Amino acid sequence: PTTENLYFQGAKRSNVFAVDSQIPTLYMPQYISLSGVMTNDNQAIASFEIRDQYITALNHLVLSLELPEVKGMGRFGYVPYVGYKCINHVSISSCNGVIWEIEGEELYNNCINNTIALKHSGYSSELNDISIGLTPNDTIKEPSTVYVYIKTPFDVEDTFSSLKLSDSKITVTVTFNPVSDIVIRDSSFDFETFNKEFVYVPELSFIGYMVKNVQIKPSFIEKPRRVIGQINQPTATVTEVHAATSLSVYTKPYYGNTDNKFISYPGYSQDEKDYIDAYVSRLLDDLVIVSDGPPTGYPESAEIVEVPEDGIVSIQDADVYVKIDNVPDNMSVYLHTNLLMFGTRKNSFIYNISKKFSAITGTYSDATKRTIFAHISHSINIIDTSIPVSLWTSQRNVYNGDNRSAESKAKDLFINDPFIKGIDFKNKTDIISRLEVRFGNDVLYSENGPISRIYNELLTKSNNGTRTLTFNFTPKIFFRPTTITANVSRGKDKLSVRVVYSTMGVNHPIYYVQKQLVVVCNDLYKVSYDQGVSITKIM
Amino acid sequence: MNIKRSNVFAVDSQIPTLYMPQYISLSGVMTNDNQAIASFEIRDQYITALNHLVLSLELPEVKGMGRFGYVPYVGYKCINHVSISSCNGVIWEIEGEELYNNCINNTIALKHSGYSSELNDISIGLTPNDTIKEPSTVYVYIKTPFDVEDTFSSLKLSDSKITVTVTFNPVSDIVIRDSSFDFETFNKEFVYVPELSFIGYMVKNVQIKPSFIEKPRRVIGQINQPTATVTEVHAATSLSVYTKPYYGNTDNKFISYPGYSQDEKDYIDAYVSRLLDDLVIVSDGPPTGYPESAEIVEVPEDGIVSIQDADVYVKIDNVPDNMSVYLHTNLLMFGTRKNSFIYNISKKFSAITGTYSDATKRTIFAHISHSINIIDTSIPVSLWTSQRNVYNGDNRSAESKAKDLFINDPFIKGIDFKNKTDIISRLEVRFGNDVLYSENGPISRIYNELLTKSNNGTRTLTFNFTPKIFFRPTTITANVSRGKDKLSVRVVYSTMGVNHPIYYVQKQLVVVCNDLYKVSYDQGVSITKIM
Amino acid sequence: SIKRSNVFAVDSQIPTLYMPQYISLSGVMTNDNQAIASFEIRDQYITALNHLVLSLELPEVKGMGRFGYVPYVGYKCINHVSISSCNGVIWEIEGEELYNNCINNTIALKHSGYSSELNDISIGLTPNDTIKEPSTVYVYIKTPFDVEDTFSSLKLSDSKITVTVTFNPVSDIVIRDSSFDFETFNKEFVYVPELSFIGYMVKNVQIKPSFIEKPRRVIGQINQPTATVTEVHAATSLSVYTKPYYGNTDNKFISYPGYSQDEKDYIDAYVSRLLDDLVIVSDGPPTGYPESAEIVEVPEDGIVSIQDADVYVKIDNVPDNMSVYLHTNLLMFGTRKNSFIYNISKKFSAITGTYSDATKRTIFAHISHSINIIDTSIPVSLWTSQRNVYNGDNRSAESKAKDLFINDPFIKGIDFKNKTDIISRLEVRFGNDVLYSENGPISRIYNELLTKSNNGTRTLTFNFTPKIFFRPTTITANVSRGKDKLSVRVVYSTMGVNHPIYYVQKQLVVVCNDLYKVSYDQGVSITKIM
Ligand SMILES: CO[C@H]1/C=C/O[C@@]2(C)Oc3c(C)c(O)c4c(O)c(cc(O)c4c3[C@H]2O)NC(=O)/C(C)=C\C=C\[C@H](C)[C@H](O)[C@@H](C)[C@@H](O)[C@@H](C)[C@H](OC(C)=O)[C@@H]1C
Repeated sequence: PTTENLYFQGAKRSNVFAVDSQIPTLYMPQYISLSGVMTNDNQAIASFEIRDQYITALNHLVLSLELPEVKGMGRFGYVPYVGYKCINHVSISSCNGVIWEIEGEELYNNCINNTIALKHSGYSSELNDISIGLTPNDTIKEPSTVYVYIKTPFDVEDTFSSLKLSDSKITVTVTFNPVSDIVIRDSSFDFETFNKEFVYVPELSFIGYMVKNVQIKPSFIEKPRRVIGQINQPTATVTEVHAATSLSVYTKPYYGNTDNKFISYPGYSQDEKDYIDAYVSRLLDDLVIVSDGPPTGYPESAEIVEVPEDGIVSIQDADVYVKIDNVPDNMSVYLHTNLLMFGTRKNSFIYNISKKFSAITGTYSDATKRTIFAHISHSINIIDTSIPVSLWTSQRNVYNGDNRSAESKAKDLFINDPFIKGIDFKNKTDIISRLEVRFGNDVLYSENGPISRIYNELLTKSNNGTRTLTFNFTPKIFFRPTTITANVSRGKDKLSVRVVYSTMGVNHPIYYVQKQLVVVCNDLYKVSYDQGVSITKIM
Repeated sequence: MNIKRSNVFAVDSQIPTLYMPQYISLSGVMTNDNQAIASFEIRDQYITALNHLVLSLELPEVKGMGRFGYVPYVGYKCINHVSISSCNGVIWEIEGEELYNNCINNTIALKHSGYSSELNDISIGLTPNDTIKEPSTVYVYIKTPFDVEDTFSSLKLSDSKITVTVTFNPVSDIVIRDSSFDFETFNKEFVYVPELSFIGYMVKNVQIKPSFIEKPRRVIGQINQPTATVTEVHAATSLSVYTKPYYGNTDNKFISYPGYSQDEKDYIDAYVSRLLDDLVIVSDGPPTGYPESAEIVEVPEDGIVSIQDADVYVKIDNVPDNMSVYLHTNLLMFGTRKNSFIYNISKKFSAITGTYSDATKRTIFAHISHSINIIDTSIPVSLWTSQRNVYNGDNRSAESKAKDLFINDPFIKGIDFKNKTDIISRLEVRFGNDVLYSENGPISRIYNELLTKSNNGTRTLTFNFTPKIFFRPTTITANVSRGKDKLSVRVVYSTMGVNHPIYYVQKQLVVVCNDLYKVSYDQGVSITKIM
Repeated sequence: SIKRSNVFAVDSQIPTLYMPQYISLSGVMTNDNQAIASFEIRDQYITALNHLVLSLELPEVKGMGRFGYVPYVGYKCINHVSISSCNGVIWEIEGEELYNNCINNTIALKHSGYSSELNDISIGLTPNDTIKEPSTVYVYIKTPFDVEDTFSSLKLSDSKITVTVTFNPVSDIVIRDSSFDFETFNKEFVYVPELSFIGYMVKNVQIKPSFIEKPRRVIGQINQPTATVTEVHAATSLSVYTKPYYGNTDNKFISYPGYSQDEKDYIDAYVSRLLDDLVIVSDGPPTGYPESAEIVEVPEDGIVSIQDADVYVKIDNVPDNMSVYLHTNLLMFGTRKNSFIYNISKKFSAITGTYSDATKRTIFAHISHSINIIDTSIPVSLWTSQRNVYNGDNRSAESKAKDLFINDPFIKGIDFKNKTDIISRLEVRFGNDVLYSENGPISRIYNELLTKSNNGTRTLTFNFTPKIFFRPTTITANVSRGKDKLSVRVVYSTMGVNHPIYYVQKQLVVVCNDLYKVSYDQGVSITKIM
């Protein structure tokens, strides 16, 4: 009935129950906020000068942005993580030059695993859903403040890693992307006026440290260097590589051959399913039509077929089951059999979006004169939602391409997000089949599968990683970083990247998305404090 | 395959202090303002050190009629105060809200405390013998400074009796219920059944050293007063400032509650759903059962009903020929003066679509286009029918009013259930007469959230960026001669107009200060304030 | 005046000179005819290694029938992993323990195969139709060498390291209906593995002795509430959990949610599978159901009474020539004719919907029910078992044909989510002495908090000392006093004989982590030439 209740029935040394509480350097932290100086030398540049006899060291840079009230007519929304997308380049410099600098996309890539930093930058239904303005005085977006955590190497080990000011003046320079990049809008929205009236209103905050009798020592800093290859060039080279801690490789789409218009956008909801659902919903109004006689308002190239008694409409080998309840006696159910279609020859394989549907059910509403769709069985993927509208009507297409109504075409959105990777909005599709990295003429690393991305994701505990070669497994700040080292005499002083892209059919519109290869190299530098703060490249 | 150096591929495996851990569970002693207090005495010649306190709570079976559910994270909400003391006095103590604030970034601890559809959805009892809630056990992780560096930070018992005292909040605070639920009986029959668990360490030849502890001190400002002061500040590691609503001027009743689903959208959807039954009515002639002050207008053929400048589009399918569609144009209305601004909830709707069901004699709503916000869902029912209001205010059916819920959660912040609305426009902190810190925007909250990796932080000034346990914490230090020995906080509140019911939600300013103490083990365990 | 430690600067220590490399190797396949992959690691430049990742090429699946992979397919493929040298095994693990060790690692679980593409149950309509496209999954083989990166890495002291992976039969990793030609799939399926690791080329490595925790598993007898781990001398931890045993069944279940794995998803998938047979809109009494079925016409008030249980059924747009019917005994179980009856139809209180004239189907709107996770976890075999006095399964032949074979090897408890805690009391003895006892799972709570996991097990941790840098703290044996074994005794929760889940057989699982010393033997040896 009862049981024995006894404790620990299984029982030069280092003390694990006590430690000597070390007295630290005497200091005082302070959250300091500064207004900048705006310049259009006509790209927007904000400059922040930090010069104080009491600020001995600093870290944890946060940039505030006052987003204005948006008024007028049309559809408008901000890209997710708007604050990060605003950033083109961040530079930290002293009297001796640049101490540390980064491209906007690399800063974003460095913070992509930090949920809190991403939320602060602007990720909400209020900002990211596509809002509509009905009158010229209607408020589309209310004023808002976003916060961008400018992650720097000075944050790694808090005070130990902090940037020390050796009686030197520090300047933080932020270069901004055009407002076109951070905004999703329809043609109805007056962007011309918005672009003229929009001003970047920034404020820089940092944690400053007032230190008594600071004992400065030399340190090491990893400075990222980005190299972008030519359009559709599967190579890129990083020259003068002497001491690198890591190398990252990824693809970016190039939409210069398009008007940057897309059929749909999910808004705040960013899952793969949300992108697909938003796209399906945009097509359904033109796909299944309840009309009195053949539907009007569609191009002559459109092939709208009346749905038979059994509900099955055949588009070649593809069968589409369409069944709508409460259809008026004077009306019939019609299926648009070629809503979007692409073909390079008149008798080639045809990519038809209408063939990607297998079952469509719903109920017609007499009160609203609309079909309310219940269940949709389809094979629409993330690539479909990522096809620019221009690619459906490119010269390579022998067909009209876009057989949608003028109403649907007017609802198309301009998406100019500067940090898109791969060939889709989610970077789901891996389009690199093979990766080869050369240090000089010698093959340093090669792979036929994304094992370097698997390791990057595993080691960094992230789900949005890249093909990365890490040379440094040594703890940061407390140790001098381990690096791949050059041999100038043998010609091993450069990193050459070569990729082999995955293949596709010529009759798929996404085949024509132009790609650029991006190579990121982290070079090791020495931080010295002789005559103010200065950095020296390790060679 | 394709200079003095520190070894990074090998280490000398140090032999640690000889010890044995044990998970120890203890029943307490219950005491009763008649507030429930549980006392747990820890003393054993073999328990040398302890940490990782976990309090278990046996939630009973809930039977009877009416609507009932538990607040999310029920276990944390149960806690009013936790005290850890020896023969020499309090070693460490915390207010229930501060413990919860300290664990808010720990998903596992929050889940263990009681966060499930079984506990947090509002269940209904149909008969006096019907089970509303099944019995359940919740676990509250009592985070203490002794957990930071595991064995290194652990509380050492120097042959002294350690007492863990847990003060409980009244059961009213942890429960969400309607008027039909017999709370009077539940409150009389409810007993807190706690059990304290901890990781005990039997240590052979322990070498105790002096240490430091940060003890939180809380100051609550006078109701609606935008100032609070913390006296005798000599060595503080941090200072936190936040606002709480005070519902003493109300019956603590709210129209809706989302249950287990806790997103901002879930709160809004639950509210919209509760209003829709009285908002759009399919009736044979003018609808009955509504107050005289109700302005229920028949929807015209174009579907548009105008409430001043606001147009509401109403379209219901399958409406019987003998019936018509009606719109309640003043479901909830507020104004301090007649022929002036009106806060009308019916005006917060732009489009309502649905289909009438002949089988259930109800409208099944399809799509709703509205501007209902989190503040609307956070308005107590009492503020709609208050004396300040020139209107009747609550023009809902008796059926809807009967579905209202009592919400007494003790850890609500700001003026809404999600703490979404920032009501602090300016914060000023003074150390003596000198301005230590001032801000407009909540940059101190942004830093708190970044540095503590939490999405629900507070306006916090951190003075200590030194690693804990291994170093003596960095503090803001007093100057008694210069009068710099107190922290004075002044806030400037942003306001929603006087014709907004939420203006009448009273505010409490909360100031939390972490004072540094020395921990010595000379004749028992004792703490000394650093001065 | 006071001596202060510098918190604004540090002396950047120069580390051991090394170079890392991601190395991938193909194995050697062997064939109880269980698949075994062997990977030999021997190099003059590879000094140390860690972070083992196994790749698996999943083939294209063609044909007819319903087919899907279990969530985290890659981990479920693994029966056993062994890392050995010329001196024997260095470290080894059972597949379930590897999975249990990685269950708190979201990234590793995602890489192993967790997607709608893999885990939703796909349907093949023609013998040439593609059910699943080819895919590659990655299994992170977590080892003690990963804890402190380079410091913890496996040092291969001029020896040949062999990584041996034993695979589970493909039946375990696949969910399929009767229509799916499993016989052919099983014959044609081949495990195609590749091992990757992070290798380190180290200049002048200074190897030191270390410690390793090796997991050991003991599975108790079917339905026995006891298990014993013998020869326990230095253990760092002990875990206790339960596994169901489905040997007495055909491993068939009514429903499966696919990729969506929440408790609600399992319940919703089950409710959806039953609704077509539960509420029927028919012209006269419904046909195609067994004679034992009691399908009652729904009255004007909408209330149908099944003993004390009232079911409210209201369907809109029902044709005038048709009526609404309720299957009052869809699934029923009882051991004695006049005793308790477990009836799934009684677990419903309200069903609303609208009949579709276009598709000749009822589209259900709102369902008020008390269906739980246990209901979704009942094998179909128990409803039609010999113990049952009733027919049991009164569903249509259409519904019965949609049943799925689920053979996942890592199921714990008595339900798919391991939600039901069937252990009322736990007692652990070290020899004759009670080492630990608990009623509620406070040891699971501590495991979940300390390891930051939401799917922990009742675990007793003896080591709170930092790993690698310190020799682990252990529970130590006393052979003379008989304290050299860990005996686990549980008190199982009591369930009703008229409840089908009562007949799900249970096995008690006990995991022990034994401490081992890792040494590097160097010496001169002579051999006579022969
Ligand atoms: C489990 O790891 C332990 C290994 C012990 O083994 C030993 C034998 O090997 C190391 C290794 C490989 C290191 O590089 C250490 C290092 O960086 C130190 C301090 C140590 O003690 C280190 C130790 C040894 O003691 N640095 C410093 O002197 C400076 C300039 C700053 C320190 C700041 C704070 C105090 C820490 O950051 C602290 C929050 C915590 O991280 C450590 C104290 C940690 O202890 C614990 C319990 O976590 C160590 C690293």
